[PDB]
Amino acid sequence: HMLKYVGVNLSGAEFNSRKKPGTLFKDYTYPAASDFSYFAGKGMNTIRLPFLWERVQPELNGPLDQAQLGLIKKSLEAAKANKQYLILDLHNYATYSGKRIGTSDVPAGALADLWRRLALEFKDDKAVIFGLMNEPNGISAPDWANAAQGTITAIRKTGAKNLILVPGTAYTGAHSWRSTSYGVSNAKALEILKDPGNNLAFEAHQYLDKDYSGTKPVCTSDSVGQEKLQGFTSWLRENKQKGFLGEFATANNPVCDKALEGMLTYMEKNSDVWLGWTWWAAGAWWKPDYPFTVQPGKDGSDKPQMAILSKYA
Ligand SMILES: OC[C@H]1O[C@@H](O[C@H]2[C@H](O)[C@@H](O)[C@H](O)O[C@@H]2CO)[C@H](O)[C@@H](O)[C@@H]1O
Ligand SMILES: OC[C@H]1O[C@@H](O[C@H]2[C@H](O)[C@@H](O)[C@H](O)O[C@@H]2CO)[C@H](O)[C@@H](O)[C@@H]1O
Repeated sequence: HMLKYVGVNLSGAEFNSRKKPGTLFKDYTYPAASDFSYFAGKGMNTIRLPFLWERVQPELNGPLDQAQLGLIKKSLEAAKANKQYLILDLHNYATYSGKRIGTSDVPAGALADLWRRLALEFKDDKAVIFGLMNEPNGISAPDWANAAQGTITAIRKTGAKNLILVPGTAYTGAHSWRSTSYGVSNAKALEILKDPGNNLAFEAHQYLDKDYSGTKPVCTSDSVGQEKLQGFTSWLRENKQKGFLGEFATANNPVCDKALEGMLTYMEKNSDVWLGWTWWAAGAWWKPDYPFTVQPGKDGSDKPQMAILSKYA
């Protein structure tokens, strides 16, 4: 890999998110240790690990759930054993129990408290990367930027020097990073962020279907991926920042495979600002027909997209 961090999302701990606490192995699962070694064997040195705020912190501003923390720590042991980095992805869409950050129910400070506590747990660990929030939306760019600043500040107050991945609002889409149609863009809002620890990257996501949701197994052209990354890439360069593609995916077809090669090549060519990427997704709980799975088969066989991902790892 020409990029520092390449790998996959191991999805499953965030499943059935309505269920709180939910029951391990019934409503959600953590990854098998064998998942980590499989992806390591393909050249991937980074795992993004979705998990739920509600499961790790059952009451806002309250203590962390020790069982949930233990599961995260067990995944960290597996990552370290396989010489991987682990992104702790608070996979929450700027909500807690269905209520948006910024409402009276969920003040921005509550997210800062969550991250204070996780930072205290993982500060002494070079393998751990802090993924502040999966796909904030339903909150303005300046309000989200304020929430993000509070969270960065809370992490740094603990002494933690770990890399922080900071998203924008609008589902942190790379394509829409500079859009001012509806008001202030992520680009403008996030210009004012300060990290006293100087170890930040901006997390964007990019899907290649008509509305960039990853709802359909279509890539709208064989070049749309790289095209949609350009504005964000320039913004990184303009601001002397780094970026991380926290989710992206393409379906198993010729146009999509061309688009995938194009976007991976594009990030390599622009590795001055792209720190890395994590494909969506692997994990043991996807159905056989899920168009973006790279979880190896029960037969041990590689999924179609893995042959391309492995080339860039
Ligand atoms: O229906 C299967 C499973 O889906 C889970 O949500 C998935 C969703 O299917 C996928 O489109 C999206 O990209 O990822 C999420 C997981 O983060 C859902 O959590 C489960 O309740 C459901 O059984
Ligand atoms: O990008 C993944 C994310 O997409 C969400 O859909 C958004 C889409 O990103 C955005 O470009 C479009 O304008 O609006 C839709 C929402 O209607 C999707 O809802 C998420 O589940 C998904 O993770």
